Amino acid sequence: GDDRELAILATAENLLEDRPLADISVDDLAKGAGISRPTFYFYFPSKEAVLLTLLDRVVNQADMALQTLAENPADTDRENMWRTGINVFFETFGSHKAVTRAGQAARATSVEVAELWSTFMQKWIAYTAAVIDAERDRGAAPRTLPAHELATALNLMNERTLFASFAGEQPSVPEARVLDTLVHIWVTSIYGEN
Amino acid sequence: GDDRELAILATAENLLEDRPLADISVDDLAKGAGISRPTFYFYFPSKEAVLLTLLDRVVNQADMALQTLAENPADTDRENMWRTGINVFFETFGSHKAVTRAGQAARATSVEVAELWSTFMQKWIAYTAAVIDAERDRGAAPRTLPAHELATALNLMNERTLFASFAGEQPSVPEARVLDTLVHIWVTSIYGEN
Ligand SMILES: CCCCCCCCCCCCCCCCOC(=O)CCCCCCC
Ligand SMILES: CCCCCCCCCCCCCCCCOC(=O)CCCCCCC
Repeated sequence: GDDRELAILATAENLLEDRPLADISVDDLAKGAGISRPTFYFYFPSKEAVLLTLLDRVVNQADMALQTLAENPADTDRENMWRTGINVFFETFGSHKAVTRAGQAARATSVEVAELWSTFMQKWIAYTAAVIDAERDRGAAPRTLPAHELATALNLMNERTLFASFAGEQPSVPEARVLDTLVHIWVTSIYGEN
Repeated sequence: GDDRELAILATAENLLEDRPLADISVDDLAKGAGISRPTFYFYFPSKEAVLLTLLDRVVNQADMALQTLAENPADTDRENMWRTGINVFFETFGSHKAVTRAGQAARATSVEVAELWSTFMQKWIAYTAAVIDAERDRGAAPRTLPAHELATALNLMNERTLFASFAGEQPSVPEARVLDTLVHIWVTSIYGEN
């Protein structure tokens, strides 16, 4: 039943491009997937469950991509190392704006969404801290702020800043400038002595 | 009618300390202020309007405080200059956690709240950019990223990071460490050459 489940997912991601989940019905998702309404309930308990699955797929895709970089570094300087890591998130979520927006708006009423985001953020923060620590160990970065607290703030900045740019918020950094903006902040705060 | 209006405001801020606005009724606010329910509607059209006023008071208090610092600098180094500026927000909103939380949760359904926050953020971003520019003009800070884009990201980081700390989110920087964390990121990214 992958086809019909994927068809429900694709339909949902497509519609979420024009309106919020609240304005999307199970029938819409059903008609979109070419199945009946009761048959939808065979794959998902609710439309909120569909969005959750969508976010879970986007989140894991970014995580897997980062995992790929971890295993296969890249012959380049330290500035580029961080840029490639940040780019994983700019590109993954930037290629799924509708789901990112819907996912954010869902956090307020979905503990599933909240816990999913929280778990990976902790995961991405722990990795950033490990890289910073490794960087400090080799003598490249000065031992300034506690690595994990620095990593948390930088990660929270990206979460908020990338979202603002993807959503075209007021205020926000233009999407065409956001990667460079974040990379500079990460690089100066990680290697800066003061 | 200041007394009764202020009594409605105080009552609301007090209750918001234990539960969300949704779990607070106009009667609660009414009983809390020692007036009847219909008399409440004499000062505010709704409870959502009360929270808006509360946020507006907290936002302006921070703005006025920053304005005071602008007019009356402080004989100290550049690192301390930024710390005092950031402290205005850490202290003002940190002394009104309930209203800050409620205010954030209200943004999703209140354009009044959204526009209020947006207007001052733009204002605080413009000021940060002016200081950065002044700093660059005098030769203290290197001309790296466009000042306004750097200012936007730093401000968005504070908004997200301070909120996470005040709310005790997972993940978050402990409140007792957040000021230092942010000041370091601001200082290194503003004066850092690379
Ligand atoms: C070697 C280099 C390492 C680089 C690590 C980079 C890690 C940064 C991870 C944080 C950024 C995540 C991108 C988020 C974009 C918009 O996020 C939305 O918020 C998603 C919706 C989820 C709901 C939760 C809302 C608080
Ligand atoms: C000379 C030094 C200048 C320093 C300037 C510092 C400016 C930083 C201003 C941004 C931080 C604001 C603090 C926010 C704390 C939590 O915010 C909540 O979000 C409030 C609720 C409002 C709802 C909107 C949610 C996006």
